[PDB]
Amino acid sequence: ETLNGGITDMLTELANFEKNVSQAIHKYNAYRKAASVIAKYPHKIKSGAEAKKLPGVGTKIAEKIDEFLATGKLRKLEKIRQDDTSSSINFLTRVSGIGPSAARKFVDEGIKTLEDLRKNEDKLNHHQRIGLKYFGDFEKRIPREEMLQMQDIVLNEVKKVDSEYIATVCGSFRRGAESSGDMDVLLTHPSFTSESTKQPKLLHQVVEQLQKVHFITDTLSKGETKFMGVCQLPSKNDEKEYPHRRIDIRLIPKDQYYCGVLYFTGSDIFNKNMRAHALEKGFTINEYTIRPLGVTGVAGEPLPVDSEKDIFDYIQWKYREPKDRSE
DNA sequence: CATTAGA
DNA sequence: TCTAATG
Ligand code: NA
Ligand code: NA
Repeated sequence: ETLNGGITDMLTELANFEKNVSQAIHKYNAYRKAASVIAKYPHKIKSGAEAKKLPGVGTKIAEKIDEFLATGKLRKLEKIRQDDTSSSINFLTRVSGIGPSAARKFVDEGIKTLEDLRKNEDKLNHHQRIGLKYFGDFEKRIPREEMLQMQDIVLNEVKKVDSEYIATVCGSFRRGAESSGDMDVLLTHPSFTSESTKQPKLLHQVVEQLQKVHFITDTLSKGETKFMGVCQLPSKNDEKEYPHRRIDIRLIPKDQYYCGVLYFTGSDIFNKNMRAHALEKGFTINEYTIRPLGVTGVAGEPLPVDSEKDIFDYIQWKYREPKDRSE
């Protein structure tokens, strides 16, 4: 956690560079299992060989550990951190819609900068176009203060369209967070569940509403279950407009909401830990269900859930308010 | 790990 | 169809 720091950090830098700049899934994959284990290791690694005794660590990485331990740096690291090509990939990548694949390509073509991106708006697809358009705003954190505003709006219309609609804003905003990155809304409806062959309009109806009134201003992607877009708060009485924020809505079979809701609310840890608990408690928990465990090794049988409570109950835990779903 | 664009 | 990018 801190005794192993630089090492895992150096090691993570390396991985990340392979995967992105190079097309080396493997090396990239090496660095991480490595960085995975060395971080688990309970003692101050004092040398290559020491590390080396580890699983997944070999000569490659050891050698790296020495140099790093020896001098507070790394050449390959100083070299990469320096390299424009590689620098470029890292950056181009920030653009929502641009991954590494594209980033490489853009680069090979000579698109390095934000501006170059503009001059060639044409090479970019719709997504990347919006991404490039809202680049600044995309990078800005969302104030809970605004979070509250947005949430207020979406609930309102939802209800308006159909009253049988259940929506929840999941994420850290759900967990009390002072700010959020983007907004996640989970949605379901009673008439849509595990079997009942869809009702795509169900999603659509609401997207429509939202735009109707001008909350949604762009659409990154719309499918019959998951809409991915851009939203914005009504720029009040002039002098101050809101930044364009990312928003995602997802339709869910009413019969899988809470787990899902459980799950998205997190935190990543609270999940795992809770998840790890249900195991002893004779169960299994995933993004959509909760199955009583059978002895034969495994087992099915989706238990019926009507609230976050049904879940907690099942594993005989304490209902944890989201506030404290911190871990 | 699942969904959507795209070509 | 496959392959990319988001979550
Ligand atoms: Na080894
Ligand atoms: Na990106």
